[PDB]
Amino acid sequence: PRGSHMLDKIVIANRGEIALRILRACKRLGIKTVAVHSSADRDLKHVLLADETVCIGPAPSVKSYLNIPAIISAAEITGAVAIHPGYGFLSENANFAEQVERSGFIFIGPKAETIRLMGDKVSAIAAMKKAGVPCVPGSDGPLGDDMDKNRAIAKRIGYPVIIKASGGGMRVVRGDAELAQSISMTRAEAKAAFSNDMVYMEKYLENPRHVEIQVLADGQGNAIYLAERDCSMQRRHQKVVEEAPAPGITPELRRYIGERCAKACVDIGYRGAGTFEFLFENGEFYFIEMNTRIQVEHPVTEMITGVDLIKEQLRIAAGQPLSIKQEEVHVRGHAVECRINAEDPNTFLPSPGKITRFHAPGGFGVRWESHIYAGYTVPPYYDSMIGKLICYGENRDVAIARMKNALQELIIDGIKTNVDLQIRIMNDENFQHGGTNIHYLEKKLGL
Repeated sequence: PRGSHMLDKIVIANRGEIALRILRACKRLGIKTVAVHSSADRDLKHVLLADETVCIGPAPSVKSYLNIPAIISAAEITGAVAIHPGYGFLSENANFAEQVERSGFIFIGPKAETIRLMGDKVSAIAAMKKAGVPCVPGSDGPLGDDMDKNRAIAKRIGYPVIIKASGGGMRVVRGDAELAQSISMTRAEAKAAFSNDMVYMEKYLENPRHVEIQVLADGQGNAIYLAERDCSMQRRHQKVVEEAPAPGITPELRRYIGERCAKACVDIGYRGAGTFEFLFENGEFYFIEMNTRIQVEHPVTEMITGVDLIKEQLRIAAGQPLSIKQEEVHVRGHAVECRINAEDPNTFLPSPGKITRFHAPGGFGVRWESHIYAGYTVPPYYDSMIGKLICYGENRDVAIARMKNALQELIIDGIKTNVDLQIRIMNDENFQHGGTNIHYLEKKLGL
């Protein structure tokens, strides 16, 4: 008897900690699960737990996890009625979403168009300006040689400003007195750089913070924002720590930025979960991008607000308008997340191999999200992330206090881990204070 709850069976088109995370949501709602794997992830936790499994190609992701037709066929042969992309991989690949629906399957996620829309870095900027989402003030197109208006623009943006090459990989100006020469000095550097003279300008965010807002939208006119997170602790581009709610955000400001994202979702016709990423400097938000999918650090939200986001995606993809409304969403306590990498906390590059001994942390407020275990062999291919350690507190202090101690309990031998590092971040006098910038980590370390 098919559908004693619509989406009977689901392909989890992903791997690692997210796959397992999703599986756990399905199993607990009585959805049969169908895990798609490769022969590197033959012995993954989520795979050993699934109701069915299917091998879809060799180790490399391009041949396995990026294999659109290999996934759809798996859906096809198991009587699956829906596919969960997770994050990264095809989650924001519009072509993939299309072929799944085209192939008669529900894609737990947004429409193929909205993925393109928010994937085109200009389309998204456009659509956000219209929706009224605050963005980086800019010249809105290249700079003339009319030094009257290049001054007119800078003044309208508020110094400092940054001159930027269009085919480049850039100069800060702290006032009128140095604008003409600088525009010029940037031209020179650009002329040589990629053969292009052309440059533009936009406001300079000197010490900004990465703040991001999690939304849900049913496609049917309803969208709620679920607080926000602070993700400023970053190594190269990689997010290292993620707290929520973001310290020193007055509810007046939270309510402000959230409501805007909500509207934007409605205006853009959003469907599913997704994240709005901003810079935040001097009490102002500047939109960087929206990740069209579920977010990695989604759990910190979970902890504070209660709500099951994975559980809520399923509910929308079934075609039900959001069970929740903002007036019900509530921030309670604090939550901090530390990413765990099969890495070396010095020469920062993956450290695959067998985990000879593993012990996970426990107790009140500690949550561990991981597909690893004693005996597990982290492969060389896929991403370096092996777990997420999320600690919950009644406040930021008690949370930070828990994590510091969860991290010691944690045991992973046989590979190097970023734990020694996570311990010295949680043990940072300033991180304790709160409010540190998107540069603070690289300054504490090398780079």
